[PDB]
Amino acid sequence: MVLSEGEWQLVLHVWAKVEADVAGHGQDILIRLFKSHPETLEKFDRFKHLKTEAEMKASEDLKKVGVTALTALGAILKKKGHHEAELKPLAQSHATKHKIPIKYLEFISEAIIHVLHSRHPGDFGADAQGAMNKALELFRKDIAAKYKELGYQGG
Ligand code: HEM
Repeated sequence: MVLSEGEWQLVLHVWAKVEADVAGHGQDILIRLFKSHPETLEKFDRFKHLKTEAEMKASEDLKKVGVTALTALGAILKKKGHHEAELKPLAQSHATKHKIPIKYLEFISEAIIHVLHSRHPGDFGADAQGAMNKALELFRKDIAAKYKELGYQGG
């Protein structure tokens, strides 16, 4: 839904590339996020002592956190927009417990795009980038509506 079937096929095609190495993609996405938008690191109490990129890559804790996030995102993307049941628990924890503004979901979306183009340019051209941008936009729009439903504007 929302996206065309062709757009969803592009999203799931590049996501299959991510699934060949979820841990490595998650590490690189979090490292890119923290370098581009350093304020986001303040949400991760157990990563504050990780001062260098090599320390971040060596942290099993960071790797596990990245796999958990990418696993949840992949499950959502595979619903092709039919993801209300998957977004409700994610909104609850990120609005009320971790306190993640929607802007930080934009920041991580940028990092996802960057890493996927860096690793898979032959499978992530302009049409695929646009499709993934629309899929992440839909995810962010719908989770922002769930934030509000819970009483959080997410600004
Ligand atoms: C694609 C976007 C994201 C997805 C799919 C995602 C998914 C998840 C999942 C599944 C968990 C574990 C269960 C839970 O607590 O809900 C989690 C935990 C967490 N998330 Fe996210 N997340 C995303 C973005 C972010 C961003 C951008 C931040 C902060 C800048 C963030 C901060 C956290 C924190 C601090 C935890 C707890 C980590 C721990 O101590 O184990 N998340 N996330």
